[PDB]
Amino acid sequence: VTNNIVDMQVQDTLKGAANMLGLYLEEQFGPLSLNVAGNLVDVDGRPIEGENDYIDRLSQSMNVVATVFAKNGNDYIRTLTTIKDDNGERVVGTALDSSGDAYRTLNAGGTYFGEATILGSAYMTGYVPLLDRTGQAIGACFVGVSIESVNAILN
Ligand code: NA
Repeated sequence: VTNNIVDMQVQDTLKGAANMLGLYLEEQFGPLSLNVAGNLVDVDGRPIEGENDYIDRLSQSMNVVATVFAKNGNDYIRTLTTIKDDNGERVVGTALDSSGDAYRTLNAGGTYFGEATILGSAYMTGYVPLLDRTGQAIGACFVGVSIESVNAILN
């Protein structure tokens, strides 16, 4: 019973947080676009990289990790993220695994909710397309909870 409750809580958290992230970006930046170099920019053409205040707040309040990807070609590059490597640096510049179903789902214009590996470890994830004012996909928003964190709750 409690295990199923925890699983449903994780899923509800991710559904809520994935849509909140899109709303947070709209509040922070307004509509986003890609510049010639393939970087996410606001209406003024100002790049968003390093402006992590809202995504950090979302991560803290919903207890998720979170990422905003830029779409370059069919690839998705982490632009804003709360995921960190062992040295404490945010994993900006890493890419979504091109062999995974989350990548295929996003390139097909869909959303992905399910388990996925990120940089070597397993997470429960939500990946949602990010669109510009014309409806064109310019990236993706992601929220996740590590399987390690889920197992810690269950124990
Ligand atoms: Na994979």
